[PDB]
Amino acid sequence: GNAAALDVFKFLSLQYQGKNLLNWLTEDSAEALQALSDNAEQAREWRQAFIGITTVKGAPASHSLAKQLYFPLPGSGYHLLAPLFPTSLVHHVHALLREARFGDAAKA
RNA sequence: CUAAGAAAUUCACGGCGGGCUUGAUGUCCGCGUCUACCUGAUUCACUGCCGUAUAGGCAG
Repeated sequence: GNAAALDVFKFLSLQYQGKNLLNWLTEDSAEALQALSDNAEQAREWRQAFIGITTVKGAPASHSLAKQLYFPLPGSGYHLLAPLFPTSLVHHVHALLREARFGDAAKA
């Protein structure tokens, strides 16, 4: 999304009492859902807003510049298979490779 | 029906100033290389004659 609104991301990914705010706002926790709003309706609308950030926004669409690859079905058929870039996998492999190539134990 | 489908990197350029690498040196003792074979298979498509002949025959 926007590169200037990422402050709410680090505010939402906080670990105040031991774990993330996401699981706190998914469940009906008494500790959460009241520290942010004095009114119940404000708490509800803020909760739906902060939880819908992990859901798909809009209709499912893959652009023309995106890749779509036919895969032949076993019996007389095809599926379209538009793949998305696994940024989580490349981040995890980047962390592993950075540890292997520039880590303290590795360079030792 | 292919991480599908598409694409101009490119213009210009002084690398050179100079220099002692030299001194010395024991390679070395010893040694059983044997045994047994058909080169030759049409392996000399050769020399001469009749005929203008490359066409085609003939002589030892």
